[PDB]
Amino acid sequence: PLPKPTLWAEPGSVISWGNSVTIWCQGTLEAREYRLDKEESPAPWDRQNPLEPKNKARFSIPSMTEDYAGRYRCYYRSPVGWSQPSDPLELVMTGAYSKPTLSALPSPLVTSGKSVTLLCQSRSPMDTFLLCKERAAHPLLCLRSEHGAQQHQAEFPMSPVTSVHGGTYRCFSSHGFSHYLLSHPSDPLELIVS
Repeated sequence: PLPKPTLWAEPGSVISWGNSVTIWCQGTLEAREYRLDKEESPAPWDRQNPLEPKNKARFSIPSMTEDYAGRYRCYYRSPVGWSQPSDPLELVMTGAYSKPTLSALPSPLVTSGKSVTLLCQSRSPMDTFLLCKERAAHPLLCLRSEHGAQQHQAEFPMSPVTSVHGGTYRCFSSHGFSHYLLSHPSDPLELIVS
C-alpha cells in the first residue's frame, strides 16, 4: 500500500463565513497528482497536478460559505499507484445562523463554591448548543447540549464554580444533522469568580 498523505487547514478548521482558508495536502516528492474528496460531493471535489514542488498541494477557499463546510479527504498518485486516503479533515463554518445570546443565572459574578447556570438562547429552533471557554479552538469539542426536539435554549449548569472557572465564554447553536455549520458565536460572557 502507498501510505496516506497528511491534510491540514490554515489558519484552521473553524472559519467564519466570508473569511479565507487554505487546505494543504502533503504526500511525497514522488506525487504526480493530488485529489481531494469532500464528503457527500461528487468525486473528486478538486485535483491538482502538483507544482508546488510535488511535495504538497494547495486548495484555496478565498471566501468561506456553507458549501465548503464538512469533511475532506486527500489521496495522491505516484508512479506506483494511488495512495490510501488521508484521515478526514473537518472544516467548520461559523455564521450559518444568527448569533445566540449567552447569559449567566443568577449573575456572571459568582462567589467561589456556589453554582451558576449559563443560558444559551436562539431565535431559530436548534437542537445542538456548544459552550466554549477562552482558548478553546475547536468548538465541536466544547461542552455540548444535545436534544432530540428542537429548542430555543440550552442550559449549562456549572457547579461548583471556583477560581479555575473564571474567564470568557461564548456559545454556538446548530443542528446536529449539519453539525459543521454553526451559528455566529454569541457575544462574550465574562464569568468573574470571587
